[PDB]
Amino acid sequence: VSGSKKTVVAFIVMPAKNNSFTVEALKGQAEVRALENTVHEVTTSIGKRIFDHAIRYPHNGLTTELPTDLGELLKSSDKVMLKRRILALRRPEGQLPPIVTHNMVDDANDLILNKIRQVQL
Amino acid sequence: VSGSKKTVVAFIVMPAKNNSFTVEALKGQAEVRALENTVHEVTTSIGKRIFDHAIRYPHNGLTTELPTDLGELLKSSDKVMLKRRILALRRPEGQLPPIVTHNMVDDANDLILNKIRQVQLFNSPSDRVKMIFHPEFLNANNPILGLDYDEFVRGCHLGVFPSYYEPWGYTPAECTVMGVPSITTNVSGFGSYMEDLIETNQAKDYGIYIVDRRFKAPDESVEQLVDYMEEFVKKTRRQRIN
Amino acid sequence: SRDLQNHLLFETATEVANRVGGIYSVLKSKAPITVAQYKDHYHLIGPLNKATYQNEVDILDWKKPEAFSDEMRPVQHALQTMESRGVHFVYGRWLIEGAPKVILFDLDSVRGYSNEWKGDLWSLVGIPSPENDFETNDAILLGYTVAWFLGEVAHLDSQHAIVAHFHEWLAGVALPLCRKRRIDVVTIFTTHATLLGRYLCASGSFDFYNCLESVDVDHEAGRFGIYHRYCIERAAAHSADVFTTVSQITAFEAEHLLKRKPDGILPNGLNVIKFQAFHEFQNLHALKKEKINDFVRGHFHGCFDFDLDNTLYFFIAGRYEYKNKGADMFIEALARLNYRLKVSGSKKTVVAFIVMPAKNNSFTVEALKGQAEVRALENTVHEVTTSIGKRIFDHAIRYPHNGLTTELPTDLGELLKSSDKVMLKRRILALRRPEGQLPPIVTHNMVDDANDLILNKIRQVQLFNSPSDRVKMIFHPEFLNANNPILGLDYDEFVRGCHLGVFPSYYEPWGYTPAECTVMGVPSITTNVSGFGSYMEDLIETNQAKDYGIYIVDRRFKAPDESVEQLVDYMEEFVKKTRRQRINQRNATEALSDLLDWKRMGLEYVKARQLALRRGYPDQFRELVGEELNDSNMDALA
Ligand SMILES: O=P(O)(O)OC[C@H]1O[C@H](O)[C@H](O)[C@@H](O)[C@@H]1O
Repeated sequence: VSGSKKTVVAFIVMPAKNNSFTVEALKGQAEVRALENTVHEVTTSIGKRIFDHAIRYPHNGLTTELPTDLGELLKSSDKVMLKRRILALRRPEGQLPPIVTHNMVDDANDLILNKIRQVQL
Repeated sequence: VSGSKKTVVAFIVMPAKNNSFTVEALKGQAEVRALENTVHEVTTSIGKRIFDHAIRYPHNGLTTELPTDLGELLKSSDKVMLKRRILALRRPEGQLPPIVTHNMVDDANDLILNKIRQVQLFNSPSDRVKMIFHPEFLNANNPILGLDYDEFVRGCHLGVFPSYYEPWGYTPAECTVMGVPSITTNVSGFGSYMEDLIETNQAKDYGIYIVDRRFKAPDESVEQLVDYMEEFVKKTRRQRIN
Repeated sequence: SRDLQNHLLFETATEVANRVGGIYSVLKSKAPITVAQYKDHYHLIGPLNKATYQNEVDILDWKKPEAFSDEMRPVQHALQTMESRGVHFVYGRWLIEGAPKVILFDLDSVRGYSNEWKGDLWSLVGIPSPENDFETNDAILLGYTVAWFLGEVAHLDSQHAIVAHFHEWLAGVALPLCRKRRIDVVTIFTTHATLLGRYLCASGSFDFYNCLESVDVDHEAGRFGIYHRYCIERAAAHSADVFTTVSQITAFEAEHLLKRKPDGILPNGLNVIKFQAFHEFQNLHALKKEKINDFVRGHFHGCFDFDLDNTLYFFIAGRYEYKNKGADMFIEALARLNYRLKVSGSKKTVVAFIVMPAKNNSFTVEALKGQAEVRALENTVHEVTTSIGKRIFDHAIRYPHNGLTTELPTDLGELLKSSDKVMLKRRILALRRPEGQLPPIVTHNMVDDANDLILNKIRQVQLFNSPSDRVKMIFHPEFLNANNPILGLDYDEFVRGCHLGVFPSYYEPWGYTPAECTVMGVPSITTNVSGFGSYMEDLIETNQAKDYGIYIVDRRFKAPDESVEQLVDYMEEFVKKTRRQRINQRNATEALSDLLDWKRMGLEYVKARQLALRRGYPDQFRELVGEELNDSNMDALA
């Protein structure tokens, strides 16, 4: 209502009977860990090109001190793996981030989970 | 003359009387090193930005899956220290990269420097051959070239040792044991010893070049050496590897 | 008068626009080698996939007078004649290396003429055609159109001898039409399998290679609901001027089942792209193999008692076809290998991978948890070493003052604190696993675990990854892909990382798998009933072959149990090799890659295209050569 732009993530941390984490939980942290690693590869490549322009100025045609055009730093090869990482992060149409991180032994009967569904968060 | 794209940085490693490295030489490294460190810092930031964009797509109005404009990634805070490091590398108008790396004692009457001065390989841009005289022995805790001698050799492409007096010639030999081609002469022990094992036709192909300093005049020899260097320089990478 | 020195070429196939099966890859990868000899003479014909045709085809306007050269004008006017009647058709370039000109015919713009053609076909060659079989329906439409087009081109062009090549029964209908209509082109038909072949081997109870010589084809085709289709494949083989399969073993199968001995073999090439430096693929191997080590460390957490410098990776891969791709022999042979390795007291370990897609519910909790528990150990070791580095540095820098007697530290204690020890122990404790539990034999939750062939076989021979086993098993029922959270390698990457491919096929007209494996410089086991083994047998003395990393199992003249034993013999011959031996062997197998390139396999397509010319016009041929050369083979011809 107040059109706020802030966001509250609320954690409930109360031991309840479970069969450990879910696949979605683990799978998600891994797909992000992979985006991370790919980005870090791409940026050291980017660095090598920035360093070249820098060390070479103002010589072989280089008119400006720094690169001025992303295509000079991000090559086709790099664009492709980033795009694949992103695609791996995408979730099935209309699926939402779960309200629970674990597989619950008796989930239909849990008090927390029942309360949350009633209020529809 | 042949309009060659190739460049040749030639090193000369022969201990002479000196007072350690020129201040310019040590500064040059520290300056380039400091650029490197700045570039890492900048690419770390770029990374956080690529990542944010990628984790967020297609939300918050990110139309494309990747950034497309350099401005999204490279901020002006980054542009500014990068430019400060780039200015520091600047060398005063007309001044050229040295032909030596140490402060010599009796620089004037040095035989090497004088011959280089005579031929005028002063490291100017149009010179397709550059020249670096390093009047000390290679060792891995040199501030400038932290390499042991053997490491340096594996690094290079061609060893050139046109000896007139060389009973054995351990130098083109350690070079050869490490897979680097070598130019030697027929008045050197190694060169003769090798003249025996392969007929000079095939010796070129095994990366052992032998200059004729016996049945040719001094100038036919220099001309042969140069012949060799050019035949080499004409090589493709795939052929150097072979 | 026509020219045998300068001719057209029309390669027709159902997969020209679109990827369906192996054929797409073959035609694609072969494009370069062909345009480099035909340019705009060469053409590819096929049906249109309206739902995808734009991702593949740059759509050229075929009307403007520069689209075709002068001698290739007939084709343009023959294209006109098709637009007269209403025959809609995309023309353009295939967005692929070699960019060949591709004629694509829309099927829908003829669907009406269905009945007349079904009928005309029934009376010429006798081929029935139910309405519900949508494949043959499409296949008839196509064959009739392509026979039309090829007719007009023989009308107009009067300088070039026309040669048309058809691939697989689906695109073969045109072939009878060209013999009845007596049209002036020379036909080639390449079959990449046989219908009755794939079908007689489906159950897997039939003794194929011994009883096909005595099969009643019409009877079997009928038993399978296949009669109409079989007739097309048969008509194509008999109508074609030249008739070819993709391998010796399929030639056998084809002569007794399609009732015509094939004029030649046309093995499938690859587009082998070499690295600047020969030894590069060797570096790739050790990088890729590192990613595998990471998967393995994770997988065997809390149960990791062998040494990765001393373990080898075997793998099988392909469609989940338990019996035809030899998944049974493979598992069986591994259980036998496990015994032979325990008994000889070797300290080597083999980790065997099965990569065959099966219905599943993605990765298990156990698989993902382990990669992460290991990954957490990794991160913590990284924090500790940074600390250690601070303390070593503080030593070096201040020696020999403040009572530092030694150049370096001597007590591990003064480098490794106790906050450090607590951390590392905690991560180790996470890595423990329930007492009794072994590393699993599968990375996924399977839909129907209890009834799964591959898994049941593993449980039968009891390979359960117990510490004492020297052969470990890992079923990964999914295509490898670099965004898997677990084995983050694309397929080709995984291969380079492995040591040995094992593909004991029973029915495999080509087997792209071991061929592709060979091109990455990886040794592989194959069989003599596999089209790639059968092609390799003939190029290399079988004892010299093992030295090039190509082991060939006999599935034809040995007893079943003898085949398994031979398989174990090879596997075990390989495990015995030393690292220097394995390296040298890969270099050798890498060297063989040239013999699998199109630059060498395309010289068989040539030998084919020129048996169709020595047969079409023997008069113009003997003259335009020098003398008369035997013409019963593509072989005897040169
Ligand atoms: O994986 P292996 O067969 O034991 O081979 C291990 C070897 O692989 C490649 O050749 C690497 O370049 C070598 O440095 C490594 O020693």
